[PDB]
Amino acid sequence: SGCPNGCVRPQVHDIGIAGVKYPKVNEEKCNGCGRCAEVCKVEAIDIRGETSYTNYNVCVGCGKCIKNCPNEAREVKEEGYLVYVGGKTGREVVEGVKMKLMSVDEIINFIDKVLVVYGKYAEKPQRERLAAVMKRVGYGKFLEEVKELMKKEIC
Amino acid sequence: MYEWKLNEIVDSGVCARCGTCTIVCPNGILTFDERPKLIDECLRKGHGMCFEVCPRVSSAKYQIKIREKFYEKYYYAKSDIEGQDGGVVTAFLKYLLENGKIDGAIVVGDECWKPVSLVVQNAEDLLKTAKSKYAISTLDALRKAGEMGLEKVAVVGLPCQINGLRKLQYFPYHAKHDLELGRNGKPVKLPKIEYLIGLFCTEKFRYDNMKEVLSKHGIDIEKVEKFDIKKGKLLVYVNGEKKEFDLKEFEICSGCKMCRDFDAEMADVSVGCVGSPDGYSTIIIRTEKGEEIKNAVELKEGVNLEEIEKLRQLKLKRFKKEVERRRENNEYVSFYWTADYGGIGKRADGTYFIRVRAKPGGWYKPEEIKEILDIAEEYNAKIKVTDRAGYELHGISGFDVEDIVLRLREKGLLTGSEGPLVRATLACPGGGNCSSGLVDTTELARIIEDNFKERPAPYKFKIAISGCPNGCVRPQVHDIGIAGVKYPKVNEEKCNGCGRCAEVCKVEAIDIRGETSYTNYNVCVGCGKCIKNCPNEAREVKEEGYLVYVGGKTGREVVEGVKMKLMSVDEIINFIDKVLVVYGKYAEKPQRERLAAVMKRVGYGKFLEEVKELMKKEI
Amino acid sequence: MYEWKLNEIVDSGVCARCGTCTIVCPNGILTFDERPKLIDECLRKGHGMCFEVCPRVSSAKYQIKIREKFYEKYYYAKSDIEGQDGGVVTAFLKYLLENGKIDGAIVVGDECWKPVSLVVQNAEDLLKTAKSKYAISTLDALRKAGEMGLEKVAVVGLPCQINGLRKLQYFPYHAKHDLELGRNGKPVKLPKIEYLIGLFCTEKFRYDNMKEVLSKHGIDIEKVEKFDIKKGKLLVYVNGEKKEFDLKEFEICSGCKMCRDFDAEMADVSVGCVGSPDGYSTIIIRTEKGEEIKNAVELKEGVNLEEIEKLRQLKLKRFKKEVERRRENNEYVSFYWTADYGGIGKRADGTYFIRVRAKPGGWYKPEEIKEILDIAEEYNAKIKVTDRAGYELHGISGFDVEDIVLRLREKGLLTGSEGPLVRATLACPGGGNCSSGLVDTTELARIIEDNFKERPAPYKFKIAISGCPNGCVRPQVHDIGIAGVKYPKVNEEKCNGCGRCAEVCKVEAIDIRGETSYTNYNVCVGCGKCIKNCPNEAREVKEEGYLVYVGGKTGREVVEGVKMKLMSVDEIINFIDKVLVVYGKYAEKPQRERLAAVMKRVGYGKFLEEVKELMKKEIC
Ligand code: SRM
Ligand code: SRM
Ligand SMILES: Cc1cc2nc3c(=O)[nH]c(=O)nc-3n(C[C@H](O)[C@H](O)[C@H](O)COP(=O)(O)OP(=O)(O)OC[C@H]3O[C@@H](n4cnc5c(N)ncnc54)[C@H](O)[C@@H]3O)c2cc1C
Ligand SMILES: Cc1cc2nc3c(=O)[nH]c(=O)nc-3n(C[C@H](O)[C@H](O)[C@H](O)COP(=O)(O)OP(=O)(O)OC[C@H]3O[C@@H](n4cnc5c(N)ncnc54)[C@H](O)[C@@H]3O)c2cc1C
Ligand code: SF4
Ligand code: SF4
Ligand code: SF4
Ligand code: SF4
Ligand code: SF4
Ligand code: SF4
Ligand code: SF4
Ligand code: SF4
Ligand code: SF4
Ligand code: SF4
Ligand code: SF4
Ligand code: SF4
Ligand code: SF4
Ligand code: SF4
Ligand SMILES: O=S([O-])[O-]
Ligand SMILES: O=S([O-])[O-]
Ligand SMILES: [Ca+2]
Ligand SMILES: [Ca+2]
Ligand SMILES: [Ca+2]
Ligand SMILES: [Cl-]
Ligand SMILES: [Cl-]
Ligand SMILES: [Cl-]
Repeated sequence: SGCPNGCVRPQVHDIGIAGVKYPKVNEEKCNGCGRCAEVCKVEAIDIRGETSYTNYNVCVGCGKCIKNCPNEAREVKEEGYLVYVGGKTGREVVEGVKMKLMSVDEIINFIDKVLVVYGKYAEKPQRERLAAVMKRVGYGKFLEEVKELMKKEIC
Repeated sequence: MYEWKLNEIVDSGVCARCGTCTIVCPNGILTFDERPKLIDECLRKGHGMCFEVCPRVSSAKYQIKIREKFYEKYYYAKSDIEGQDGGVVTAFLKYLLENGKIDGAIVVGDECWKPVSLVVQNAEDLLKTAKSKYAISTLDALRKAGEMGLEKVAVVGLPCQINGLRKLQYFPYHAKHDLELGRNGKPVKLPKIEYLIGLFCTEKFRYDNMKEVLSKHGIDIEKVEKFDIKKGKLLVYVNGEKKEFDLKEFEICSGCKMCRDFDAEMADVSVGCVGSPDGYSTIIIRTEKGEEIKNAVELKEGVNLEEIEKLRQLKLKRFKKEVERRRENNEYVSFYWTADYGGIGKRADGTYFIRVRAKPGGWYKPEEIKEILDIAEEYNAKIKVTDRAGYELHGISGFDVEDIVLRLREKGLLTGSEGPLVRATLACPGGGNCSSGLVDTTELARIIEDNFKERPAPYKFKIAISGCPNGCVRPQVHDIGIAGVKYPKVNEEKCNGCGRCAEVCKVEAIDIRGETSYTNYNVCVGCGKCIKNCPNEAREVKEEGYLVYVGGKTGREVVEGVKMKLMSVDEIINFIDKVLVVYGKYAEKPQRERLAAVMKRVGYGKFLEEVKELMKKEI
Repeated sequence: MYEWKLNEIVDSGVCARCGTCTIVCPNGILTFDERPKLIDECLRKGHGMCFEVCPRVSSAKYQIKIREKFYEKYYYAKSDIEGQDGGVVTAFLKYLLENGKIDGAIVVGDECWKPVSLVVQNAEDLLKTAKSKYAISTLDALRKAGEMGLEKVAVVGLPCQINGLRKLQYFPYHAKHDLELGRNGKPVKLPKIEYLIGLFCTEKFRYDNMKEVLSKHGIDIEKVEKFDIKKGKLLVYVNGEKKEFDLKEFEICSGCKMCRDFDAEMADVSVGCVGSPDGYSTIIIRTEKGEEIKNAVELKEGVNLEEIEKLRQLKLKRFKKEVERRRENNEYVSFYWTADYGGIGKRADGTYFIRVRAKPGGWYKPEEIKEILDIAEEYNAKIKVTDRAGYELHGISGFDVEDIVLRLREKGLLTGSEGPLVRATLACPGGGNCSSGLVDTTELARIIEDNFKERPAPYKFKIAISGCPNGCVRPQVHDIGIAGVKYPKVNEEKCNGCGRCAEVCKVEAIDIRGETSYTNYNVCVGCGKCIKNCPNEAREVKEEGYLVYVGGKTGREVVEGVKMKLMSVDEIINFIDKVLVVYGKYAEKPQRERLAAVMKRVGYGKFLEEVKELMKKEIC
């Protein structure tokens, strides 16, 4: 997905990627015009007097408030590709776990390692999806092995 | 030089000079005489409500029309009141005030023929405003009515003014948020616009230009008794004499050349001169509010429909000529009319994309795909396929959007599945196509499309039909999800414990024990594979049909829909309709609240209880 | 008139006249000379951070102390600088300014002995403030330092002022929200208080009262060279003579009679006169910031601890006398000291409830329950049992809260499991008690309680230990959940397909086929019933241990914890500690963000990979 609107459903895919751009407010430029709160679909912004704030427990990193600020008071706090793992749909819905921001090389390494650990622990081909194998061995055990194999990668 | 986003619309000359942008400002820092003007610095630099209500930024006609569901009833009439023609507009306003239908009337008066926006609460004061002012008018009195605290008002306006006021009424559906808050944290004070009376319109002029041109011909504007526009000529009645002037002698406002609306097509009732005899006014009723004019005047049938259509075409030809002239001279063009159609979006590079509403089941005829291919090659547009099995043409110029939509419409390819309405229904091949299909999905998708396609809703509404419990089109995360199911029961006389059924069960719900088999109904998803693949026909259908889910969604957050029950096709159609009615009744924030959010806020029990009550009343 | 919530504290005379409430106002509508005053209408009617920082509304000492982890190191010293005693406070401030430890010093100067709060950025200007002003002082210069844009400052204050400033430092932990926003939508501009230097204190007086009492004795307050308090008398040095006055001659501030803090127990370093020779200052170092005093003055051991404790007891006796007097005369009392203890809450009717931190496994000795029963009958309090297997005594008067807490403490019944800290660990009977128990839960709960009981965190933190996968204590919706698991494997040589194991499986994960049995590991929860109940011993242990979950929560919203892996007891203790460290590092909103919210915001992968990195680094 190019942004957090998840048009291609990154949260219910074996591996989901979503573009994110989190904001930070520059108090010297912000004047409390109130425009950013209008472009926020999740309503994560608070306009108070001559400034603005962001609730980071609600903010999804759509970056609309940075793009649409007429005074350029909103800057990029964090940016990149947010990754999810273990999502699935079909007979049952399983929400993928939010991992972290990853570089393209990290994403390729991560996809490869997840497939290696998935293949190593899968017991029932054509029945067990990644989510089922992750749940059975444990997300912590599964993901810590994925990380160990990622560190070993030299190509 | 106070920065103001709408300056591009005003400086380019695309501005209709309607004055809608200035009456909505919650800080009152905008003024309008013959053009918009900032009297103080805007902290947003005009990035607010003024830009969002502008009918020349975006018409927003598609989203307003599907909700207003305008119709056309042609009549003509005359009243005892002396007016521009039959005095119908004044007679209707007098009736609305007398019968307590409005607290006040927003009308255009004049001082030496210089227009003045007025709030009229007395029927006797209405007569002074009963004549056409061909100089630029404002909507300023609507703001005064708000400061006064008037609850309901009727507004007379030119097509451009009606368009801006319709954008104000349906603000969240196109703006995607609520009215802008001022410095005091409150939105603008405006009365509810109960009636929108539109006038037929060909053009308007600057007051000083009219006065100057009249002065050149030895006429003092202040002495003029009446004005009129007939067959491309301005009639001036002065000192008991009639003077004819060519309209080209006066300087037409640049925005009028960029206008497509002649008869004020979005008004509750439109009043004009064309198509009716002298001394009468043509009347086009389009809504139930406009119908009230039948109590104010005696309606007569026999309107000349061809004369009205000839003017519509002349105005459209003038518009096309102006748009072509701007293109050739590299002048700024705002493609505001692109919002007259569904399935239109703006790309990051400035060009447009046209979305073809996905066909039921993702099945496309060769004739249909060939048309999309021909357009793509002709306009050098990229072809995109959507995850709802729809098509999108990318890289379309604003000059070609309308031509492509109408060309696609002729071949049955309606553009849609965009905005706060029912999106394209997603169905899998299902029964008859897929070997796992248990129910028909193509005909059910066609029935749902025929009953709800492009239906307005507080926000996007997506329906998915699956042929079996594998949910390829995700019924569990759709506003309404349908899944074919076939639950098994074992016939002990025929079952011999061969063990074949347990192998075809992906969820492993079956137990093979000795000479029989069992099913764990807490695991069984009703795929019916064990019934189909039993070599001894020992498994039979226990229960069968369409399993329904409601309140699901995806996007920014995932919400799983609630499993309802098996439903018949008629029940499904009734259910979809009633879920939309209860969703619309309880939604508070259009373009932000999905069905799941409204269901969660009012409660699933309360919401679904009402859906059932409405379903029972249908029958 | 203009309504102000703190008027009850001020009008009753409980007010310490510390001036903390007025410096925090983001609208600057509060001023302080000798008592708080509104110079403009407050839209909140004083329902804001002026009331929330007040040390007389609530001390908030328990939540501040568990975070500051104060200790006590006694020393005495003298410096070259001439001061009230050894001039230690000025020598320390001079050192901090000279070595760039602070941008400025918040000190009390004077004009005719009328105290003046000052911002000092130069050492030469420090000498003018090196002397005790017994008239009411303010903290006004801290607001000036903020307007100046100073980043770090050192503040000298009386115990009451230190208490209010500690409440400002730990604002979110007791206020439950962030600093109040003014009309401009911004919080008060104040510098970071890097050092809090506390003074020993017995009392303070109104300036005009001091001046009038001295004038009546023929002494011009301007002519006075120095003041001093010793042996219940006020020494006045004027014209080369020491003129003694009884402290009763002057009118002690009513708030001083309600004071319990003599040695400024919450300061980074406390400086006083008692317990050290004349010309020296007693020094009590309590934090690593206070330790920096060793570089400013030559510390000497040999402080008379008994003299300091005598003063503490005299101040506490005076406090108890004043509280009893108010009770007998039906005067208003603010039970601000109830926040010195854990497990204290205020009921809807105005009385208090005392929460006994639940004992591990919900097991209570008869002596423990009998003590709770004796207290309930003596004070006519209602006995409540909590869903974490704790006890609560309801209907306690503010006058008896402290007595009950200390009485409970003597019998080993710690009051707690309240506030932003690690709550009582919830464990089921488990192994050895419950027939479904697979692991020991009672000893694990005791180990977790010994290592993390009442540990401060950004918000409440709850741990649950289940003996088997039935999750009686809900491990899947706890910040950290532990569940005993025992997964099976079938021995085909011993299995004969009798079918007994499928009957004991609640999840129906077993398949009986001919002369053997199978297990669906996507359904199996590891209850181990099939191993235990196999009559032919055909089922063996495949995997066994403590299954761990993290990021679970209940309350306003339900959040399911993520299944990690099997962990050893040492691994569990290391994991709980690391999760708390990473939770504290990334938490932005104390008393609002639970672990699950912080994990979701930074990402589960990023959060857990840091927990793992810190776990590998652990050597103890
Ligand atoms: C084209 C498509 C992506 C694709 O590669 O296929 C798409 C494209 C856009 N989506 Fe979408 N969405 C598309 C299917 C989806 C789906 C999946 C579905 O509907 O089958 C989702 C999540 C599923 C759901 O919503 O139930 C989806 C979640 C969104 C959201 C988040 C809405 C929400 O409730 O969270 C937005 C923005 C908004 O509504 O605020 C959005 C908005 C958009 C817009 C129009 C952005 C915008 O606001 O202007 C994107 C147009 C870009 C473009 O060039 O097309 N799009 N979008 C899909 C069009 C299918 C169609 O023909 O209708
Ligand atoms: C006594 C008890 C209920 C009971 O009948 O047993 C209780 C009582 C209160 N809880 Fe609780 N909570 C109690 C267990 C819980 C639990 C379950 C648990 O801890 O096992 C939850 C949800 C589980 C969880 O939080 O993970 C719970 C969720 C809350 C919340 C909302 C928590 C959240 O993050 O959403 C608050 C208020 C807040 O935190 O803002 C709260 C706050 C309170 C307060 C202190 C109200 C307050 O904000 O001051 C209540 C004290 C009233 C009184 O008279 O005791 N209480 N509270 C439980 C004390 C157990 C103990 O000894 O520690
Ligand atoms: C600038 C202009 C151009 C027009 N062009 C055409 C045309 O090309 N073809 C056609 O058939 N009809 C046109 N009309 C409409 C026509 O002139 C009559 O106004 C209409 O038929 C109603 O007549 P009536 O006697 O029923 O109205 P009346 O009873 O006389 O009431 C007239 C109403 O018009 C309103 N009004 C007058 N001037 C303005 C203005 N500038 N802006 C907004 N409201 C105003 C007044 O407030 C009043 O309520 C035009 C009107 C205007 C104002
Ligand atoms: C009102 C009052 C009562 C006291 N009562 C006792 C007591 O009963 N027993 C006891 O042992 N010690 C008491 N002290 C502490 C004692 O007076 C000395 O201030 C302390 O020993 C430090 O002296 P010094 O020479 O080391 O500091 P110095 O080098 O003299 O520095 C003194 C510091 O105290 C600050 N200061 C002075 N007056 C005030 C004030 N009103 N509020 C806040 N800061 C102030 C100055 O700004 C300066 O930074 C009291 C102090 C005060 C102000
Ligand atoms: S749009 Fe920009 S200037 Fe306006 S309130 Fe938001 S961050 Fe501040
Ligand atoms: S980045 Fe998006 S979700 Fe976050 S505060 Fe800005 S507009 Fe809202
Ligand atoms: S305050 Fe709002 S409505 Fe007024 S000019 Fe500015 S952006 Fe436009
Ligand atoms: S077209 Fe109307 S709303 Fe738009 S800028 Fe012009 S006067 Fe304002
Ligand atoms: S021609 Fe169009 S822009 Fe001009 S006044 Fe008429 S409706 Fe408005
Ligand atoms: S949902 Fe079922 S019937 Fe439809 S395509 Fe998928 S497997 Fe086939
Ligand atoms: S495939 Fe048919 S006959 Fe064989 S065990 Fe299953 S239900 Fe019985
Ligand atoms: S209908 Fe499908 S899910 Fe149910 S027992 Fe048969 S094969 Fe399994
Ligand atoms: S504005 Fe806030 S800090 Fe100031 S007096 Fe009012 S409530 Fe207290
Ligand atoms: S004790 Fe201190 S913070 Fe409280 S009201 Fe008095 S001066 Fe203000
Ligand atoms: S005795 Fe000292 S610390 Fe206590 S209130 Fe009085 S001045 Fe403050
Ligand atoms: S979690 Fe298991 S061991 Fe503990 S009480 Fe419940 S059934 Fe018994
Ligand atoms: S109870 Fe033991 S012997 Fe019997 S079927 Fe189960 S594993 Fe085999
Ligand atoms: S360990 Fe428990 S859940 Fe697993 S197969 Fe045995 S009885 Fe069933
Ligand atoms: O436009 S997306 O919501 O289908
Ligand atoms: O008392 S509640 O916060 O556990
Ligand atoms: Ca006419
Ligand atoms: Ca089975
Ligand atoms: Ca002394
Ligand atoms: Cl808009
Ligand atoms: Cl228009
Ligand atoms: Cl205090």
